[PDB]
Amino acid sequence: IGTGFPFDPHYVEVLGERMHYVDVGPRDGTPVLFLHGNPTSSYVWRNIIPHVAPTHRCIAPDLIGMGKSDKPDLGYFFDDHVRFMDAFIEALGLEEVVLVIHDWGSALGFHWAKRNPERVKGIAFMEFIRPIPTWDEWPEFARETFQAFRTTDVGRKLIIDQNVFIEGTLPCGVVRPLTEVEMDHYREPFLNPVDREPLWRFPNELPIAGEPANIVALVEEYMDWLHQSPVPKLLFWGTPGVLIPPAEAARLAKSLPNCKAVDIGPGLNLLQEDNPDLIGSEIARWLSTL
Ligand SMILES: CCCCCCOCCOCCOCCN[C@H](O)c1ccc(NNN)cc1
Ligand SMILES: [Cl-]
Repeated sequence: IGTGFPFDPHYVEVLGERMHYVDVGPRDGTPVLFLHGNPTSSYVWRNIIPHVAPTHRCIAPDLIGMGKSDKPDLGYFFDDHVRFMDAFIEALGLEEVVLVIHDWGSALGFHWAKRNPERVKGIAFMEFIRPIPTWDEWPEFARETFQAFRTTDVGRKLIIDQNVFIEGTLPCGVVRPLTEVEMDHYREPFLNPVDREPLWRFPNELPIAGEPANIVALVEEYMDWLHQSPVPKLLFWGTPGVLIPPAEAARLAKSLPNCKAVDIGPGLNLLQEDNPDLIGSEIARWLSTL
């Protein structure tokens, strides 16, 4: 599994900040837009993009405050990322897109797709943001840690000061051991603790047990839209997973229209880091059908 990030940096101005993105493949055709989440960056797509770049344009932005993108003075709420990603999409002049989305990026993709259904030709997703109406539906092994994360004293102490989300939560979202090179690639944007605000605000935006209300409403909305959308869907899942356990993935695969489902084997949250070969191969093959 590759550790290197061999991509020339691209930068675009958006709402006064500079956003970094990978842009490879042919200039023409329908672009494939890769959206990462917390606590990663476009580095999480480094081994999947090369299966798609031979025949399709690949665009992979770094969310604002993450990756190589600018890090302004923000609360980094979900709405901030919504604004910035909308402006990024409109600044690259994209009309029709195929979405490949993960974690909070999925929330960004889905919420974009619901508002622009005519502009989405396909969605490939995995370990995505779904409503969790009670804490019982959250994974037991992450319950205590993510409840502690959702406070302004202990949560900020763990995530902001001690970098627990990068040094602990991130490698526990991967079955196989991450190497020190990959760990350094994930550490790079957050070496300065004051730059760790998104790492803390993201788990505090998670829609668990009705809080926060706005995110619960929004995520419920795009799930309702997805359940009746004819958009072609490609769902990846792993064992035991984090945000999507196998039983939920099977339920969704049976209920979602035009949905191909793929079990990647052992996997937690960062499915890209456990089985990139299968994910990239399946995405290339599935794109061949849009
Ligand atoms: C917004 C997107 C969602 C982000 C979710 C992040 O995912 C992590 C969630 O789990 C964290 C709580 O885990 C506690 C128990 N974990 C086991 O101790 C453990 C230990 C080591 C390994 N791997 N070693 N290579 C795997 C598991
Ligand atoms: Cl999170």
